[PDB]
Amino acid sequence: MNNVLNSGRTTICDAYNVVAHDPFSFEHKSLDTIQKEWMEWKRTDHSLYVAPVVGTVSSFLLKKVGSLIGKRILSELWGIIFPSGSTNLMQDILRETEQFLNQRLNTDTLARVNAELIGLQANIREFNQQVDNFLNPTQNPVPLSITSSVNTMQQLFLNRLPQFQIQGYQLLLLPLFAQAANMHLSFIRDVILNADEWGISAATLRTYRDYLRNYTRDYSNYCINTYQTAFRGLNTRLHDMLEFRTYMFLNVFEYVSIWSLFKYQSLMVSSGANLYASGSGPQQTQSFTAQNWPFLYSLFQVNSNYILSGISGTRLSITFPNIGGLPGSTTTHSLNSARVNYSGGVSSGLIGATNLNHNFNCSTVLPPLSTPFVRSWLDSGTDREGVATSTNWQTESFQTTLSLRCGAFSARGNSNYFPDYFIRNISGVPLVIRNEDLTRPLHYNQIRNIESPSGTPGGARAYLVSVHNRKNNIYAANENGTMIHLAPEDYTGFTISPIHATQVNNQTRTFISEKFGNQGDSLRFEQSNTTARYTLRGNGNSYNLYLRVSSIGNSTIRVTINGRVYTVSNVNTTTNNDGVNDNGARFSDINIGNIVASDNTNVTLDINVTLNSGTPFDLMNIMFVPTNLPPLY
Repeated sequence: MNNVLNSGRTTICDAYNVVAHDPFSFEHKSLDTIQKEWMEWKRTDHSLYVAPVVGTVSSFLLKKVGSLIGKRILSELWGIIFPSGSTNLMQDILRETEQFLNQRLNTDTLARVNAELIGLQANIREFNQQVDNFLNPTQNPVPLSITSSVNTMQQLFLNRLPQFQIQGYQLLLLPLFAQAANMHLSFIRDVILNADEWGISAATLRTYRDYLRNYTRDYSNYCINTYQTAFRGLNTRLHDMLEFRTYMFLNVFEYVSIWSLFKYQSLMVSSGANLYASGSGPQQTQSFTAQNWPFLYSLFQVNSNYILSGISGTRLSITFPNIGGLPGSTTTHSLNSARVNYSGGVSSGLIGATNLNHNFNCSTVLPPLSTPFVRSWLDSGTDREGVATSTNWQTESFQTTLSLRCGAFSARGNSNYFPDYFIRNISGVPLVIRNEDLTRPLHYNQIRNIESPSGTPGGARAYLVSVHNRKNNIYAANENGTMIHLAPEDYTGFTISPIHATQVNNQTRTFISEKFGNQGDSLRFEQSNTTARYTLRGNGNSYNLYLRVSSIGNSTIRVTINGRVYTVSNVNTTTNNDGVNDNGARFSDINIGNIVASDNTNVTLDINVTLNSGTPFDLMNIMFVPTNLPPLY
């Protein structure tokens, strides 16, 4: 079979109602539809005070880069972020950010920011109108002033952006700055891709190519540094730590991740960074700091390259009679143990108690790729009634594209879901994670049981985490249970997350490393001669294979595909990089060579890395680009 990759728990609903799933639903969706979905999401779902427009803009940028037709971004972008010239969406982003962070700008900055929003909107509209008017006279003369309009707009961007980086409020203004950075970088890209059409000189063109790279670097690093500084000061419960990340990833890093890809055209970003959700409620009490994060995300991405089928676990419903003279009773619905299941018979490590038999299995009854999970309920809580009757409850429930729902207990509380995002993985944590675990991050697909310290388990508790990602172009499950990537139907480029491998050796020495502007995390090889295999469903087109990597030292890359072996020696991004410092990595796009994505064929891509210097190697992105579309720089 194909996308109808099978798995299931029991609940019926027949194929004649959800038998077909579109692996390119996002790409096949119009922007208006996407905008409506985000608006509806805002109205009815658990937004994190996130302004829905951020979702529309990111989706919009993804589509511009994903299609050669997206030569001009600024005009339409302006129409989305400044609807009919209104600054209300930007004003709301700031205000919802203030509410989310519980931080407020002083009166002076507020006033200046507002004036800058008005000016930005005006200046940008003026530029686009001048361009249009020039190409099709219908107003003011505006001679060969396009180059003149470009020079003015550019300087105006440089004068305004800094106002969204005010010391004392850098994190609070980060979402706004990201939107403004979107406008400036989009502007620069427009000049480049419309150079001939706008009468741009060769000298100006060359300068703007450097602008795209240099400003992407400055803006990217600024965003990453601002967020990292704030993240290091965190000390909060899991739910809040994850939401802080989600809020910033949706408002800021989705953009940072697309900026360094503006240099490409007709490149379908098949997936981006994950969004992790955990439950709210009084039960999940452990507090975490940034030092604990590496462990947490290394755990949440276990078996990320496999196809999620469902979970098994131990749910208990105990209602002991109330004694001591009091009336009523006390009930507790809990999930004491859990384990996530995947295609190929693979499972994650146990979560919670390791000495209990599971009494239930929750999965996508139908094929896991046909009706994947998209929404989860993870909140806990306590209900009280009568005089002394109480009920402690957990949810740990999931629902598929088909309204099929399953889990430990009835759904209630906040549900976790994001438009065009699928729950591609599930994880969880026990009531208390031992410091011994927090101090030792898991390696790639490491299977380790995460249970409460002795004197706390026996029955313990399991609190699940849903992993949301846009990833959808999955042809089917490979024979080993992993993802087979589906190439675009037409001659469009596409990416493959290094995390979605068919298989990787030296797994104990290979780790997933967090990234902020890499459309997902990277794969760090710490052992020389490690090979990562990827499998994709070709479309018969030829592409130039580019590997986005970071190597603070020398390394050798050996790529085997189509019976061809490409060797790139002396790979070192210490100083020869695009300038972006992403959590220590300094990426560079290595042109491996021309490859053929054999039609209706499962093509294997083997990436072997030699760690000459002994220093780790970061495999950050795999991108196939149309051979006749070289990068802008």
